[PDB]
Amino acid sequence: SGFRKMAFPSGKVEGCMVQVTCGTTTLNGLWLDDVVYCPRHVICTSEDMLNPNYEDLLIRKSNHNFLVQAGNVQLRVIGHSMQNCVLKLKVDTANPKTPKYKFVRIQPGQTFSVLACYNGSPSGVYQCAMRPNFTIKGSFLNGSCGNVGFNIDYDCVSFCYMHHMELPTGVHAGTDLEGNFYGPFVDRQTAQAAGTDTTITVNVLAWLYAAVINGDRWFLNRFTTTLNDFNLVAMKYNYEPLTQDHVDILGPLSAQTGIAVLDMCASLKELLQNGMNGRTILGSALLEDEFTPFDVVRQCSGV
Amino acid sequence: GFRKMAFPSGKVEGCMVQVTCGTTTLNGLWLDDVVYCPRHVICTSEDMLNPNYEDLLIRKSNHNFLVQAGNVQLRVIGHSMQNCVLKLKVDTANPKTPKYKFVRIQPGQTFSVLACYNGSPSGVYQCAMRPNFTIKGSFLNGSCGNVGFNIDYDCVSFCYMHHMELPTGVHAGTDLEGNFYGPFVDRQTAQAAGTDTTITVNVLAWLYAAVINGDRWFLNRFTTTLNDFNLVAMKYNYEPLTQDHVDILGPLSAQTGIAVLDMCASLKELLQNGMNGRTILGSALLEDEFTPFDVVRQCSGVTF
Ligand SMILES: *[C@@](O)(CO)[C@H](C[C@@H]1CCNC1=O)NC(=O)[C@H](CC(C)C)NC(=O)c1cc2c(OC)cccc2[nH]1
Ligand SMILES: *[C@@](O)(CO)[C@H](C[C@@H]1CCNC1=O)NC(=O)[C@H](CC(C)C)NC(=O)c1cc2c(OC)cccc2[nH]1
Repeated sequence: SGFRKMAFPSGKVEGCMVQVTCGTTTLNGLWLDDVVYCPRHVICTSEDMLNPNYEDLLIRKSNHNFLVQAGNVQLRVIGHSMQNCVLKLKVDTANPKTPKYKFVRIQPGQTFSVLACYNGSPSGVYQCAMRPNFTIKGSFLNGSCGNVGFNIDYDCVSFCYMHHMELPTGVHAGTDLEGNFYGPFVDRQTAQAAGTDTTITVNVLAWLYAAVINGDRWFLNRFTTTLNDFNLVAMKYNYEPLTQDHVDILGPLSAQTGIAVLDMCASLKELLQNGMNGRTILGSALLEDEFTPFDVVRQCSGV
Repeated sequence: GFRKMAFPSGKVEGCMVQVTCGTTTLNGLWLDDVVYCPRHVICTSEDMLNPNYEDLLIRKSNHNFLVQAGNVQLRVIGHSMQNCVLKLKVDTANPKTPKYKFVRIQPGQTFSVLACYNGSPSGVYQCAMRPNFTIKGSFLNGSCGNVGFNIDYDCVSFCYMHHMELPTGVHAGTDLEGNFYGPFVDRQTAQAAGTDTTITVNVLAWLYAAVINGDRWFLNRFTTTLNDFNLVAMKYNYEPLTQDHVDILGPLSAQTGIAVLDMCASLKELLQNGMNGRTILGSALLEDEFTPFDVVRQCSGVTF
């Protein structure tokens, strides 16, 4: 028993982190087989970054313009291309530690692990969720561009995030490994706002189930609600609507606890309307929405 | 961004193995040519109720122990018991052994746990050792022998190996020399921990982290002595500070220019008067599982 924000083990990704430098600009890259993936703004000077014409800047670069270091070894760049906001550097050497991998595009509300890494050296690992407004609430500092987010299924690493930006509000933005931003953001040195965020309702409900599984029931009540009537109140509070698919994904948690989903929904509605008084749930004073149903089932199955 | 962060787990993943005796299986830690694991692996379920470990071990030979890295067996060639830990000498030195140390941590100290089932790592998360010598972890059946660690430079400091889940759902275990943290024993019995307290040095670290981020409404105009602060803190079920606690706050004190005892006086007012409906770092709750090193780490990007 117990419930904790948990990341996937990071070793398979650690073996792929390298450092990429062009001019006086340095960030992290991801070394898979004989290709190194990194944010394309590594080719910019401070002056270029305000309004970079990336295709124009890239064609003026030569392979020798790129310094790639994998620990204490320099990797020789023998080719370069760019796919949207991701620069791809061909090197003459295959990474022997390349895991089985895929590139995927994650959906809002799904979680992933981030390997924090600076100058190509891994520093920490933590779990994030893709927000409905396509931002991430992460812990990226200077030099964190090129950090990647991932999930691991069996032995396959599914890369879903590359880090590019910190917004003025302190949340973060980035791309998939195809170089497409999540959300309406652009890799230029400007202050950018996100759309209004919303709360990931299916994840709050999963987390309430985890709290019940771990002996926390104070927020339950004897009431039920219809799905529509729940969604009416949820939307009033800037919660995402709960779909029937979401209801279905929560089935196993409902079965384990014997609490119907719409019964939990009635609990959540009362919590939104009354607050938590001074009380906590799983040690939190706020309703947590960055655990998916799968995240909860993985830590609570059997308990 | 300020959030809980585990260390990268790869150096430890390469050291996880499975240890089985009969049908009893758990996890072990493979460093050089020795595997470390909880000694109750030698017990049947019924043996675990009231074990005499010295007697149970005399009956065991090297050939009764199955150690597997993945599906690959590592032949056991020696065995000995050290407190609550079994040490199995194996015929292969782990080529992935990192630079490592065995350390015994203080309450309040944090560490990463590599969750691991059947010798296969499944996740990593950050834990704090509570003042009552429990940890609020996430441990299912088959998690015994999971380890807790910190990584400084390229050296892994192992501090915890998992044994037990208490009735209340918190967790208990040993250091890597087999000595339990707290007054627990490795027997199949319901055991209770002392009443827990709040980790004062970590609350202070978090207040420094708030100040570093420009959130400083709670800075008051008073100071205090260490002794007067400790006596008042205990009335709020906060841990007394030690001299080591004062010392490890030093860098955060210097970074902000706020003397440690002035921060103590500020915390004391927060305890006596509450938050008055205000938050710190976006929380009405005073957080106590970030150490001074965690705050310096996750504000400066220390890598390993
Ligand atoms: C990368 O490490 C740079 O290579 C860096 C990551 C952030 C720095 C601090 N925390 C981070 O997550 N990213 C940037 O510096 C990006 C670079 C762009 C994509 C070329 N820019 C920003 O993060 C950025 C610029 C501005 C800004 O300007 C003007 C105004 C306000 C916010 C802001 N963020
Ligand atoms: C190990 O995996 C066993 O090798 C296991 C880990 C726990 C099971 C579920 N979550 C865990 O953290 N540990 C145990 O089963 C230990 C075995 C001892 C050390 C021999 N025992 C307990 O965790 C334990 C026993 C009892 C108990 O008895 C009766 C009554 C109440 C609680 C309790 N916990």
